[PDB]
Amino acid sequence: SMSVKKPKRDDSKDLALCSMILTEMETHEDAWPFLLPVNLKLVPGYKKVIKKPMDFSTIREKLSSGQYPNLETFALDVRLVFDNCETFNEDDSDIGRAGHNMRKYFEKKWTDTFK
Ligand SMILES: CC(=O)NCCc1ccccc1
Repeated sequence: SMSVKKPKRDDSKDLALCSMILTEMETHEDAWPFLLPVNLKLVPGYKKVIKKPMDFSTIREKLSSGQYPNLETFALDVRLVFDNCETFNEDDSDIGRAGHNMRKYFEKKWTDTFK
């Protein structure tokens, strides 16, 4: 409340640490379905079904241009990539498996880096 503040968690390194995590996901061998936006002209039903498309290159752009107010907004966009993947792809597909693998990879890096 007014003039009563919890101790301040140090967030000064967050931008650099998120960039590092993003780099590791970009270089994962299973990253290939997620490196660029899905082509909305060539993929049947993707535009109508997937309300908020997201991919690693778009995250990298937003991160580099100060469009994430904080580390949670960044994690939300990473998770959106894999939530979109699950919605549109069968679990028993190369891309479906890639999504599950990358989500697991991300959440471990997330925990170890910030929690
Ligand atoms: C990342 C992602 O979901 N890409 C599209 C999956 C896809 C499925 C079927 C045909 C073409 C494309």
